[PDB]
Amino acid sequence: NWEHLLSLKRQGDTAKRLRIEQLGFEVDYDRIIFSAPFRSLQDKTQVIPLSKTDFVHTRLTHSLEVSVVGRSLGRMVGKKLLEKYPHLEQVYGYKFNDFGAIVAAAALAHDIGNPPFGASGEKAIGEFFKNGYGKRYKDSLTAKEYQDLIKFEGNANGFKVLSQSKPGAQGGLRLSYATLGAFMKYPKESLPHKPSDHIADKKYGFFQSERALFEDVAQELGLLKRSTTDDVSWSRHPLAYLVEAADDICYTIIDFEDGINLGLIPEEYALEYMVKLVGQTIDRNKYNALQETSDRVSYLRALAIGTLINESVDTFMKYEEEILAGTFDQSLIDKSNYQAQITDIINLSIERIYNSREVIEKEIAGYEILSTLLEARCRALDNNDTHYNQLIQQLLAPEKSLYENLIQICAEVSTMTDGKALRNYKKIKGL
Amino acid sequence: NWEHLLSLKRQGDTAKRLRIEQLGFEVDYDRIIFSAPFRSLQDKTQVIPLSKTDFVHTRLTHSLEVSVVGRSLGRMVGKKLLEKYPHLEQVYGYKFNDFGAIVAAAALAHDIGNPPFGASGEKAIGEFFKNGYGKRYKDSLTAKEYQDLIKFEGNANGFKVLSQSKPGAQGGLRLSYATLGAFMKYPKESLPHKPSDHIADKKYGFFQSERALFEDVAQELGLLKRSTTDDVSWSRHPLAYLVEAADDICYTIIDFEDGINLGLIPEEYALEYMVKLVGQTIDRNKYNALQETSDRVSYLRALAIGTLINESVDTFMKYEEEILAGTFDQSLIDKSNYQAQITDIINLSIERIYNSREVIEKEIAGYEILSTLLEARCRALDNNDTHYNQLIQQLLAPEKSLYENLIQICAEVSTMTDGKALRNYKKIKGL
Ligand SMILES: Nc1nc2c(ncn2[C@H]2C[C@H](O)[C@@H](COP(=O)(O)OP(=O)(O)OP(=O)(O)O)O2)c(=O)[nH]1
Ligand SMILES: Nc1nc2c(ncn2[C@H]2C[C@H](O)[C@@H](COP(=O)(O)OP(=O)(O)OP(=O)(O)O)O2)c(=O)[nH]1
Ligand SMILES: [Mg+2]
Ligand SMILES: [Mg+2]
Ligand SMILES: [Mg+2]
Ligand SMILES: [Mg+2]
Ligand SMILES: [Mg+2]
Ligand SMILES: [Mg+2]
Repeated sequence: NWEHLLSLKRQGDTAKRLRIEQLGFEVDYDRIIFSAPFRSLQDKTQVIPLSKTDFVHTRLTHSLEVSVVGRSLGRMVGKKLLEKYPHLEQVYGYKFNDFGAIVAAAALAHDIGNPPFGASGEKAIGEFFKNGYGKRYKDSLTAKEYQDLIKFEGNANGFKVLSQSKPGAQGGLRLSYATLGAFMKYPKESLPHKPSDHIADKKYGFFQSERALFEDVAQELGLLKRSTTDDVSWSRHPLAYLVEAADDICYTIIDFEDGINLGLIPEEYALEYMVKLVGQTIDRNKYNALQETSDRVSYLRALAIGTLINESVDTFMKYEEEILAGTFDQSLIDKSNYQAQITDIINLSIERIYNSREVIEKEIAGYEILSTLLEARCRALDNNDTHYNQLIQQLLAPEKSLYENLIQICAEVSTMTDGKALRNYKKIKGL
Repeated sequence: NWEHLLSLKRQGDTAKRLRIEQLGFEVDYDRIIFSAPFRSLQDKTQVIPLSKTDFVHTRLTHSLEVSVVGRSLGRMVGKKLLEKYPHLEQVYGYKFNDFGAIVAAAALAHDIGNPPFGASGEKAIGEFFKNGYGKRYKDSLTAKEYQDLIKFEGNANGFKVLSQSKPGAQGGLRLSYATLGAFMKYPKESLPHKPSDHIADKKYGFFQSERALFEDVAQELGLLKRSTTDDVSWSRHPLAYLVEAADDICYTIIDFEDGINLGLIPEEYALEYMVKLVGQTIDRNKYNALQETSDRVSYLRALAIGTLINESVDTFMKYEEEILAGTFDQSLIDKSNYQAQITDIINLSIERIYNSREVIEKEIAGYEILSTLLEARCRALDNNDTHYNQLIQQLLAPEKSLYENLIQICAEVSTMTDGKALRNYKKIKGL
């Protein structure tokens, strides 16, 4: 039921907010814009670590583009939905801008829990507990708590950052429940690991300490259970599909364009792989009148994004009933007519950009930096009577369980930028 | 007349676009988001040069906050305007979201022409032509062209960046005429210098090479002339007042908060100067329950921004007829009840932040960097037969008049970030 999916509740509320008596979905955008975690995204790795103030993307600019594309997708889907179910507007009072606001707010914050150095950073944080110092804690934690530690993802960290309670400020940013539902793409815990081939089962979305919180949200939105066991799991919110589609479109096209502009990909491929996407709307005279690679690739990027957005809207509207029922098992991008072109673009990006020498060098350095910082924090946690551990506490982190302390350490390491992490690493070693 | 101020025309159009047959004001936001000049704002100075990846603001985050505040102001003012003039909605078909879109798009791009190192950078570029090498060109240029060169501001550079014609792409970003009108705050040329004490006469808004372009815009929007001479000048677009109010509110409050968080201002002042702004809505229990300086200053900042936004809307609605007629001479912030508090905050910021030792060091370095780069470009321009000048052209800038070439050099220097400028300066000197 769509009347329960578009909820306006906030954490710690007793009177039900109504749409007629209102806007809730724009304050979420404003609150995310003005927060420190969002501001820390300006110097976090998207693909190339330590961007050197070049023209390449960071996490912040990527999130902004995903937000624009998500607003467009949400507006179109909301128009079609309001056409399909008239009573959503004539009784409850929902307009087609609310869907755009929800998807834009969710897409702006979709990537906020990521640590420095990107995917390699998450792998390093996991390997620290798996085959490093943190291994010593394995006997002192529940299997669900250990699987949280050794398979750390930014998806759970983002939910925690968004919904963190502190003395005097309950609920953290206190976003609406619809935004939280559209933000979550893996509504399950860390065990069991990969129970099936469903798209919503690749990873997990919340930690144990936050688990209870999500239950509340999942009760309010009327999500559909899938547990059939002692481990909880729910079905996806329908707008989470749109969030994922926007994320995928943006990074797939922009990575290719950035690689072309950097000199790692020849310009010819730009027309070898993209023409079928842009052939139906390209103006040949305008394309031929341009005189630099940047203009041509920008033109192609704009046309491709438009085409993919339209196709995604059509695909979503086709399989709406299955998504509402919970039986859909793929993403909207896998039901597309240009899957071969996307696959070729991704494979070329993997061969040329992800495995380039400079990228590998930066990832190797990031492994060492993260391991050193985590080991210092953990050793200061174990013994708190020495002078050195007091100094470490004063520099890095100015009544809890062991699991809560370890989660706090992981969270505090992941709020740093690449530059701050490198500077702290050099300071620890006195260089 | 408001029907002519909200124009949807784009550069190179022959058929008049109508509001009923439509959205135009959102494509402007999307186009600015995806452009390279907007992306270069992530590493440009707001107050503290070479931010060192800290929590302090850059140009990009400042522009985002100004955009949010501008959207709020525009929505409120548009609601009241549509209440005052019913025919704006029942015949033409304008909704209260269009004003918000126009003000948000104008506020997002309000600061895009700024050079590296902020105000000191503009002063250095001017001093280069005034008392440096570029002085040699004084005899070869018209007085209006020389006053453009020696009083370079980012306001004219931003208009040029927004409306730059290139082979195969006429009109640059091709934004709507309403957005261009709301973006311009000084609709006049560089001579005469400060003819009066009007707020719209402190600086100039367009260069000579772009002058003709603005005339077209000023013809379409029905702006009111003020020349009475051979030098053209027009009255302000009414929404430019809202853009300026949002810019002022944001930087005035956030500079204070950032100085407090950095350790340059004691926390006590935070309540000595802000209470009258926040005393009517502050919750004392919530304020006392917080346990860190960051939370308290963030709470105070939010409350102050809300109060100032409401007061600005009231002030604008009071003096609407004078603004439409063109007789208003001050900003909306000078007709406020909290002018003494704002003045005290600004004076404290000047004493403590602008004149701190680190800031002065960075500005002094930026002077040398900009002078070196400009001199190299100009010398390569003068003689183009030497091997060294060919190398300089190949490194820095891979049929025009002298004035056009000098303007192009100034523009190409101002597109660089602080890091890129420093790296190029070191490369020129071989360090
Ligand atoms: N350097 C590097 N970048 C990678 C690698 N794998 C992926 N990336 C980049 C490509 C994209 O810019 C970005 C994708 O991350 P996102 O968090 O946006 O989504 P992703 O689909 O990877 O995962 P998620 O939805 O979070 O489970 O990461 C890799 O092995 N190395
Ligand atoms: N470091 C430093 N920063 C300054 C100085 N004067 C102003 N600022 C900073 C304070 C604000 O963050 C920012 C204001 O620049 P904006 O371009 O936003 O507007 P402003 O009113 O200065 O001028 P405009 O409207 O462009 O004529 O510049 C100065 O002397 N030194
Ligand atoms: Mg992600
Ligand atoms: Mg993904
Ligand atoms: Mg992403
Ligand atoms: Mg400015
Ligand atoms: Mg100003
Ligand atoms: Mg500004």
